[PDB]
Amino acid sequence: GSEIFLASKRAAITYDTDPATGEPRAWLAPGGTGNVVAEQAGVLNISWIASADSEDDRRASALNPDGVTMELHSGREILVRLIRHDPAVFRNVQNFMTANLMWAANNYGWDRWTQPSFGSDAREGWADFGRFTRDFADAILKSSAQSADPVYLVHDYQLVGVPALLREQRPDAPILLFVAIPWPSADYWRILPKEIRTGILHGMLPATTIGFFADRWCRNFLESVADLLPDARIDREAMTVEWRGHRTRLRTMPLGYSPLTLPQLPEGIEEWADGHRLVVHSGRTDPIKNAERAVRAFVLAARGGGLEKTRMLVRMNPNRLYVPANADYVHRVETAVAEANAELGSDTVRIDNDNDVNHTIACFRRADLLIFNSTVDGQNLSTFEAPLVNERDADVILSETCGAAEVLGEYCRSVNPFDLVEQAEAISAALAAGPRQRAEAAARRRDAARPWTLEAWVQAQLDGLAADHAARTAT
Amino acid sequence: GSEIFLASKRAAITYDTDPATGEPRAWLAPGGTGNVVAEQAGVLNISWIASADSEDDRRASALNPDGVTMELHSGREILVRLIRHDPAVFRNVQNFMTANLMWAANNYGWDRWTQPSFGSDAREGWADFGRFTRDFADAILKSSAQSADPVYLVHDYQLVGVPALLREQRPDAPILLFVAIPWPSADYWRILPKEIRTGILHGMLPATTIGFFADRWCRNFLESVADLLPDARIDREAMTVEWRGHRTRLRTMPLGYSPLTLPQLPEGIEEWADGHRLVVHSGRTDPIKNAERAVRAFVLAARGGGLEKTRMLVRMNPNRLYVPANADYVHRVETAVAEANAELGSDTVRIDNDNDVNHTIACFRRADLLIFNSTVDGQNLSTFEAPLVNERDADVILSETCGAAEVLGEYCRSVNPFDLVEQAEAISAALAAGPRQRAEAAARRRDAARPWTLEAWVQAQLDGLAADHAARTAT
Ligand SMILES: Nc1nc2c(ncn2[C@@H]2O[C@H](COP(=O)(O)OP(=O)(O)O)[C@@H](O)[C@H]2O)c(=O)[nH]1
Ligand SMILES: Nc1nc2c(ncn2[C@@H]2O[C@H](COP(=O)(O)OP(=O)(O)O)[C@@H](O)[C@H]2O)c(=O)[nH]1
Repeated sequence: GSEIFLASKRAAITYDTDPATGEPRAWLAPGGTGNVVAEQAGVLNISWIASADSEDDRRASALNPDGVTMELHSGREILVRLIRHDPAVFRNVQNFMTANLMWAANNYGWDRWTQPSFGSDAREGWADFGRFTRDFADAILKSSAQSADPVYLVHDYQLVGVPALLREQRPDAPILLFVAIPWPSADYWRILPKEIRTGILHGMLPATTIGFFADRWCRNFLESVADLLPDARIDREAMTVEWRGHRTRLRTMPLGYSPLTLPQLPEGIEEWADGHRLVVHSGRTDPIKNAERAVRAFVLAARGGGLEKTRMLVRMNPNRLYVPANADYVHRVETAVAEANAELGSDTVRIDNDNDVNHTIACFRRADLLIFNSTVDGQNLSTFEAPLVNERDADVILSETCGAAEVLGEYCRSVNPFDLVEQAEAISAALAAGPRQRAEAAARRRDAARPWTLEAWVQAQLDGLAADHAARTAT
Repeated sequence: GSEIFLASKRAAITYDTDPATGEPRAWLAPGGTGNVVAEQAGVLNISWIASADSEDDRRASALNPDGVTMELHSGREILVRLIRHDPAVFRNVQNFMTANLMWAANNYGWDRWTQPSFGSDAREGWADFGRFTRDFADAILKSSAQSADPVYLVHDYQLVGVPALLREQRPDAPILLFVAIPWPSADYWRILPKEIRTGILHGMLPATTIGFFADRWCRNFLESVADLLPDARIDREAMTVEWRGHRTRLRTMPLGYSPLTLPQLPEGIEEWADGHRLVVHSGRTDPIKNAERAVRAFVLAARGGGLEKTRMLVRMNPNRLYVPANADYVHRVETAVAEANAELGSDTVRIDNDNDVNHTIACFRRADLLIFNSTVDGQNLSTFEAPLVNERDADVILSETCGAAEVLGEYCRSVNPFDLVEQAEAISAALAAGPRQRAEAAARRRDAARPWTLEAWVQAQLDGLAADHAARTAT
């Protein structure tokens, strides 16, 4: 049985008080990555190291600096250890990670002609990132200090610098890093200042395994390594890097949905949609989700005719609205919806901007057409969840630039997310399709989506790491 | 000797009247590509097919539809054939090629989050591009109808669709296409609508040889082909594409300068720069030339101390100001210059915006520091010309994304064009270096730049085409 040490930016703990006794309670949320790892075969025990990012987390960390054992179903347990970072460092690294810098870097947000223009802010951001990375590595190693053969799983882009620091003190350990966002083309990656574009690669390559959601991101990562590290040797076929002794395997490990996580509609929506076919676009208040272009394409489709009793819901989950790109995105979507309604008629298009998974799942079930047209997406789990819960045989329009398109693209209407005409034509054809044609397409779609579960993805990581560890050990 | 048929967007002709008789005169501008091709050893005759783009051109075409024999020095001649395109098609294709579309496609101008959004105008532009391409192909083929083994050289991005149409009529001919601008990463190239991103590749690949200025553009082109054409097989080491029976060789053929194009400064500039060191940035009114970031970087350097008797000239060559990206570039430069002067003192930074190549060479000669920091550049010939004429041992700051950096980057201060701190440090370092260090660096820089002449570049195309044609025929 393995001794697992999982590191991620957050370990979702629910903090409340008992309804009977009033005593404070802290319990791990179902479906955490730690919860799923804890259930696998060759796992003896598991520790989870994450950042404290609330007063509740901070009190929890201060009470048990070495971590608390928290219970799971089937009498299983997991040692959860929360790191209290320097608040100034932590806040800056959080700003470093948003579209103010690193989110634009990995998610294709810069035009190059006018943005970005790196100043001293980027240099201080990168220094704070180094301090933050050292926080995690020290706490991870301290938590694993007594384990003979610890297995390290590192998750979330915030932790890409961690594998190098673990490797420095644990030369022989299995280390998996999983990157859940895209990796950009080499030319775009090197937009970043020299110390960042190389320093991030120096931090990741000491992992035994680097996983992405999609082949394209593995390829882009390899091309970035070849472009920027003259000392590295990549093998595009074998998906390997050899660099300064480090032998690294890149793997594609798709994730679709969690069965557990995946009710009522939001207030006003059921009656607003009644008697209408309902186009649903859903995603975070993030520029990549592309709802502005979806609304413009819908308007272009409505001009073609055949959409007289069709409405469109833009369902948004508010997130990092303090970032100017996220707020600008919302403003741009609002402007397009306003122009859509002025041209096609009042209440043709509605934005529903609120945080509630249940409401969104209900929007998935109700949808007569689902639009997941991201400009880019590491994977996009909604495009798996939505067909699985939809019972209206809704077609799915899926951007070719989502990682999910590598798994689902043949079973959806695949589109260039920048081409309004193509997207308008896909909306029209999707809504003109007949009942039995959509039934059969949706049947094959759900069959293509169903196998890609959270537990399969965890199993893929462990199996892939064990094989890569064996390879690294013999070589 | 080969029978050459050169196709390009323009055959530069001077229309005037003889100063003694007053008779009308038309004569080829020296240094044109045709002029150079016509002097090579193995060239029996050359015809130059290009577009009519002025009323003088149009009358010239209507009076000699099958071309004018135009005399060169040493009693050589070139048959110049000008195409009268439909005025509407031509004007739209001219616009198709500006930053309104294809210039941003190949020169990295889109942020993806907010631009581009292709509408019907893109579809109409692509149709008009097809009409224009057919115009050229018919004129080229009609001009070579009596040729038993015509050799086709196709230049300028406007003509990228011409190779397929020549190959359709002339299956065994040597065809070279030379692309003088960057080729973008696969992910970026596929921003374009499906019919454009594949159709341009379909039109290019039947060439015997495709030349770019830099290895990076060849690599990106290959990755684009592999991404979009499933029946294509690329070879990154051999620089080849095999597709539908076509074997295409990709070559890097750098160009540096014409020795012929190597006076007084613009009015007021000599006095204004007297008693100061002079930083010079020079380039077209095109966003890729990056003069805004150069000015901001100069201000950062100035804040670091040491630039008290240093001034900055932003020399601009007005071009395509009717395109909103070019006008906005000028607006942003002007804004940066105004803010630089407001902070550092009146008349520290000046823009001189006019069309006068001799004034620009004069600025190159006066410069104490040269900045060619493009966001991207197919090559950039200014960065060869300027050190070759500069006699002040000026350092050169060269963006790592200019194709020229593959030849000269080791001999310049190579910088990330998006990093103001790095560029300001390079400005500071360049202006602090002593005269002996700068003098030896300039001599090595001149030596590296000197071999890359226009004539060497034409010879490289002829030599490369011949080798690739012999290889394609034997196979
Ligand atoms: N917290 C929250 N989650 C939501 C909401 N609506 C949908 N979701 C879920 O958020 C996840 C979105 O994942 P994905 O599509 O990969 O987009 P990401 O936000 O870029 O990671 C899916 O699991 C959705 O079911 C909401 O209103 N609030
Ligand atoms: N017509 C004209 N040419 C100029 C002027 N200033 C510089 N040039 C020349 O224009 C060319 C610029 O080419 P390059 O640096 O490769 O950039 P490009 O403009 O993007 O092709 C060089 O040969 C310059 O010497 C000017 O004021 N007018």
